[PDB]
Amino acid sequence: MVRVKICGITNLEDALFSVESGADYVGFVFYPKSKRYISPEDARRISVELPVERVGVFVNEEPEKILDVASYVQLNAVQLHGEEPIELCRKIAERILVWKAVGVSNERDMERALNYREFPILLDTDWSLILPYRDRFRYLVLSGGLNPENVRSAIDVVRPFAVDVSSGVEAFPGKKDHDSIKMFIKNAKGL
Repeated sequence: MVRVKICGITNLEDALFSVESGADYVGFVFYPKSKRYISPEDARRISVELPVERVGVFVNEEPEKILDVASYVQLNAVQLHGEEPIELCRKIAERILVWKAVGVSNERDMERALNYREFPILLDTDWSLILPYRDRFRYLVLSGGLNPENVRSAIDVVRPFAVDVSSGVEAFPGKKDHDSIKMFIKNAKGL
């Protein structure tokens, strides 16, 4: 059993379609320098219309901001994507479900990740080296260069709680290819 998260949603059309297609999480990117950036108000319009988990992605943002946005956009989860200190994440977790994203390129990054084992971990990737640690993480989420063609391969090796994607299903930045979302989820969950 594998959940699918569609990140970088900028319009309702895409959001709703992701839901119809079987997506379990939809993610809004609250990072200004991201081509998939979306404002809180714009997101709120979308988020509120969704019956599935809504996730906000933040990169090195201070907690007071994160909480405010979460409250306003009516987010369900928050994905901390920077170098946020453990105490910082716990203060946020006291108010809302948080996933910590950790960059992964080699083995030392995995140990760095274990320091946040208490929170759902989203590995930002080679699946090869995750193996000797796989059974240490609560709810591992896999991300990075995934697409319809390679998901099956990724899943079979790591067998993660959920799979994450963004550009793997785009027509161009910010806009999702409806046919690609269908194919991605289809392959991913094994239909």
